[PDB]
Amino acid sequence: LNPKIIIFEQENFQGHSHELNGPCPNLKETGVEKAGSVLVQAGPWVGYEQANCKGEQFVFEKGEYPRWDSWTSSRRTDSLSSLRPIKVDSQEHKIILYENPNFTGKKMEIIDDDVPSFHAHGYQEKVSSVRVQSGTWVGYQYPGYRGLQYLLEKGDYKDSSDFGAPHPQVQSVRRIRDMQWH
Amino acid sequence: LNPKIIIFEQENFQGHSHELNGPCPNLKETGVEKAGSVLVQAGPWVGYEQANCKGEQFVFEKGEYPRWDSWTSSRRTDSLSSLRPIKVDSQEHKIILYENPNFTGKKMEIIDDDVPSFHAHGYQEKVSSVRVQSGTWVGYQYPGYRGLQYLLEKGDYKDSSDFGAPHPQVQSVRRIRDMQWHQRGAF
Amino acid sequence: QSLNPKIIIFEQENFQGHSHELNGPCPNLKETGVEKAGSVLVQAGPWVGYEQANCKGEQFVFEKGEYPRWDSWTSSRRTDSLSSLRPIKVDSQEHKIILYENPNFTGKKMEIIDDDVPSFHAHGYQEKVSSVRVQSGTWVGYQYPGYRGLQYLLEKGDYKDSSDFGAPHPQVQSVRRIRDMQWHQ
Amino acid sequence: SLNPKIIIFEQENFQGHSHELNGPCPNLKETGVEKAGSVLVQAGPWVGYEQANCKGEQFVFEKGEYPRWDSWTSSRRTDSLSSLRPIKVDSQEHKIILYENPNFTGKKMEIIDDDVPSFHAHGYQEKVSSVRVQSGTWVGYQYPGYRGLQYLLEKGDYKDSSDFGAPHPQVQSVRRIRDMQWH
Repeated sequence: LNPKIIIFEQENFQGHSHELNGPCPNLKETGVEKAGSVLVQAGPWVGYEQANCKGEQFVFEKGEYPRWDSWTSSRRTDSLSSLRPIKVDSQEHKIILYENPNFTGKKMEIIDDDVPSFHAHGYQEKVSSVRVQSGTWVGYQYPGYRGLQYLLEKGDYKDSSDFGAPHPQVQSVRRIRDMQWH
Repeated sequence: LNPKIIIFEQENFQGHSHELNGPCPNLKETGVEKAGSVLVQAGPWVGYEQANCKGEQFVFEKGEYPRWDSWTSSRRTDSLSSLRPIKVDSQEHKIILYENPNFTGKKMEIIDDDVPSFHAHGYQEKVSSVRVQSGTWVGYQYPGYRGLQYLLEKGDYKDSSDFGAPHPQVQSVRRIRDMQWHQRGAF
Repeated sequence: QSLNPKIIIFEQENFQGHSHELNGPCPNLKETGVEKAGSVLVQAGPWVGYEQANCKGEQFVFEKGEYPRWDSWTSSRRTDSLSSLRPIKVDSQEHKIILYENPNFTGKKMEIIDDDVPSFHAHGYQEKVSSVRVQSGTWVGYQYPGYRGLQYLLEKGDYKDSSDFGAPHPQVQSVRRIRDMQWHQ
Repeated sequence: SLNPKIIIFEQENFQGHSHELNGPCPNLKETGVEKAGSVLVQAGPWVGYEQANCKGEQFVFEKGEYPRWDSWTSSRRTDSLSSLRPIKVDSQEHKIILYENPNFTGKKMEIIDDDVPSFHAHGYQEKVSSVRVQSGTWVGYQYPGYRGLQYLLEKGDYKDSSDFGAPHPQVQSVRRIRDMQWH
């Protein structure tokens, strides 16, 4: 996707408006010097009181900033003069378990957390293929981490046999988050 | 809502079965004296190798246990002789924010976590009424906890003016989790 | 941590001048002797402040820390700045389990809050578990790491010895918390 | 740390001959291990296999005591364990360290993943003159509850308070930016 923010010259998103999809060192060249309202459609962004991204800063998040003092957190902060999108570094651990081989059918997506019961999460189907984007996981045949263990690491598993399962049945999954070396 | 567990005399949910919606001190009456498989539709439950909920214990959660050794890892466990539902103590911090007054219209559900942007959560509407089921929250007019603050505590807020907002607009909420003292007493 | 909240209002900014310690709710700071609210210093909170008396108007949440100026809690430069205060009765529930080395809740001890512990050895606890105290939550203790071995359902109460939670030998190496339930009484 | 550490014994309850392992072992009987009686994990986690060359049933060994074969498998086998290898765990974190004095000196505070609305409640009542961001995207604030001047803290080193935009070396609350709607 593309970062999207729109600054308005007046309050309550009125008057002239300018759309920004990248970094802006000087805002007077957009037709809006003293911004009155800001609509953030895809961010986040960081704004600065001076040109060329200097001075006091303020972070914009997705939402509506209808007033001139909405995004500031200190009264002595001057008007918006420069703005740029933030390249957020946020890592997560994701594993996707599919009902049919070759990553088709119904799927369940797990992010970071352990799932002791697949049935409680609304997934009562089989598990024939697994895609691990990140993290180290262990799958189990039965709820509560019972039954045969399946170490699931970063990679693709086109078939249940590819991660050691005789039949395509997985009902619980936990994540290994600790490591006493390296 | 009642708990639901089904026990079978044979593995893979075959043979005679018995459904339990409450505790059973002796599985001898249910016709399934040595359960071969167990189906947990609503739990969790805890099983016991002896009657009257004694001996080694096994925790059953929602799902399918198709073998008589599936709910345990020890090989010394005896057959299932009694079961009872677990009265789980799991607390969550819940706040509901509605679009129209009197708790109507589009609603947004927040549990435990902070939300710095209502728009990122799929809620781009106004906030005219609030229902706080549990927890201590602070609502804000603008994303990133900016603007006027509104202390949202346990109870109902039928109008925006009831939680201190003449303007029905909330875009970020954080939960107060820490507290450096303990209020003793009763009321 | 104390038995009462604690906040201090200073007449001037940066915690200078006359100070006024508050240990409870105050509906009107002015009539109590506070000439001005120059700065606010929270040592046992949190608190909520209000622009007007009777806890009305704009609200300011004060947490433990330093609020050295008016612009630290409000963007409007009013002469009142802060007219009332009261301690917040926070509703923050946690699930606490404490496992002791010796019976009757003595010896080495390890406390777990909310989260699951798949390995006691990785958490620094390599000793036996003879007594257990469940403050809140529903827990399952296992005798081996990775939630393997004999199971012990640990619920709200006290366990003086291993036999009280059905353990033949005081050995526990992993505990997980039960967080879901599909039936309501 | 540095190297993994598993120790496998011939008899149960960690009795008999002991063969230490600091890496992968395709075949346990060739390293002098007759029978896998008990397993003690001092630095892991490890993954064991019922057959050689890391094939067959899998057993996850975490730090702790595994005194009998019942602890990792329910099927009695003559050879309960044939191969062992350390797991290369993929576990990402977001750490930021804030130091009292410039150039990363004095008292310090580390924050992992979670937001901190009050440094005083966290046990840190000092100034913040230098910041080291090893991972994640953070916004530091002058006052508790994410108030006052904001400072965007990104991956890198800030040796002085002015390096992250603070003419006054004061930080009392930090939150992490977790979401992004582009790229």
